[PDB]
Amino acid sequence: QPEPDMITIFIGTWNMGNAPPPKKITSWFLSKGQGKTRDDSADYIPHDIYVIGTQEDPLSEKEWLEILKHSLQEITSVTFKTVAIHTLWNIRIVVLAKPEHENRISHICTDNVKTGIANTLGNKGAVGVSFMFNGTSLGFVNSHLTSGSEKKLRRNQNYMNILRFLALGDKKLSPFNITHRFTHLFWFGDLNYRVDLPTWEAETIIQKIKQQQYADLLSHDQLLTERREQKVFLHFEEEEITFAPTYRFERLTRDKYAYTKQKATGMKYNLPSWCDRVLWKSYPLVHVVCQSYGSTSDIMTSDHSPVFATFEAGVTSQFVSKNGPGTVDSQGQIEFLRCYATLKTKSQTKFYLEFHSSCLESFVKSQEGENEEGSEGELVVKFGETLPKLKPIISDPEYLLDQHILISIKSSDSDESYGEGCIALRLEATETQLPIYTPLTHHGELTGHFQGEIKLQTSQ
Ligand SMILES: Fc1ccc(CNC[C@H]2CCCO2)cc1
Repeated sequence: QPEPDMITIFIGTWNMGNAPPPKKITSWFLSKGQGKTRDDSADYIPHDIYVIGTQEDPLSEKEWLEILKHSLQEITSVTFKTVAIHTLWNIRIVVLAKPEHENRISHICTDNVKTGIANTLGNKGAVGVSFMFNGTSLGFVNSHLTSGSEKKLRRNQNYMNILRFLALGDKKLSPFNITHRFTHLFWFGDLNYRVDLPTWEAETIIQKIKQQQYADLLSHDQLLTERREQKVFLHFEEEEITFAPTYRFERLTRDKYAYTKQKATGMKYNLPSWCDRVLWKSYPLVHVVCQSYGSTSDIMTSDHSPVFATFEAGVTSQFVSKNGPGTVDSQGQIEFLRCYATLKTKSQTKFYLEFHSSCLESFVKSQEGENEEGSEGELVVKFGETLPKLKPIISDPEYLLDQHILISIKSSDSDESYGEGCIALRLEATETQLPIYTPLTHHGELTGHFQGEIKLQTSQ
């Protein structure tokens, strides 16, 4: 029975509005409704992994697991195994996998982050799950961010707190936050970003939605504009939106958007918005393709509609050779040549690098670099040909060309990371000096760049 090199992953996000679901929710898991939908000829083909994020979920874990599992069994005639379930308040994540995957899945982690302070602490935040699927690390985050059209900057702050403080994946990757710990990271939820148009335009917006004319609405979507200005979700992807706004509906129909201010809304308007979103970030040159992104039309218990997204994702096998794991393979080496970091910092500490990768027995610390001043005010840290030669555990190019090197640049004075990035070993050539590049971030914001050349020796 061969190991897969690609799996499909279902991501769902649904703010249930504190109401029990209707008796049939299969359209969600089939990616049917509006937007980029799944072909009918695939309806009986199970996804490998289903990740369900809810917000304002009124059900017990047991109640929701029975609904989810019975839904999937009806669609696929497969009884899924529960990988993980984690709930913070009314925010929940469930991961289900085909039974054949049970022994491929290990290192299962869960965590949550509560956002805000005092007044603003007690219902918003995120839950997440991570695990290994054979040689591939997968992370999933369901967040319920701050509500309200005038609170986009709080949502952005909620995002940074979640990526800083959510503790998932390999704890040995100490300089790295969740935006660098996984081959594939999916971040979804009720992100609560709104269409920023004047209140007076509510009926105009409704008109546009009825005509399926979303362009002048998407151009005011706060998540798209904040991303374009690099204020949030830096280096994440989102599929183009081709479905109607998923909030705020009158319950029990989808014919009406309920936008006007009421005591129940704190006297706030809720113009039609794409609150409910799925984004992802995968390591460079790893296969990931969105094959659906849309909303259901027939699940109407909540003031939100469910949102689905599905993905092809590249995965790798748990590689064994006669040498590694348990030793190095001296037919392999990674040389970083003529490298330099460009940093936005004003500090004048010396810096060193750490190289982290599951192709190494343990992380590798460099010598300190040589600081120079850039012509436009920047710090340039030069490493020369001084960098340690990295000794991978396995030299076979079928393994090594699929790996990645995480890089942290750290202050000698504080040992704190000033920037994190990732280099793919999926090179055009071996035994050849080739350019490499990564942006560097810290707490998910841009702090600099790392560039230079690499020379990769494999056993071929
Ligand atoms: F749904 C799931 C999926 C995975 C698991 C954990 N399986 C661990 C692997 C390694 C050791 C033997 O199986 C439980 C439930």
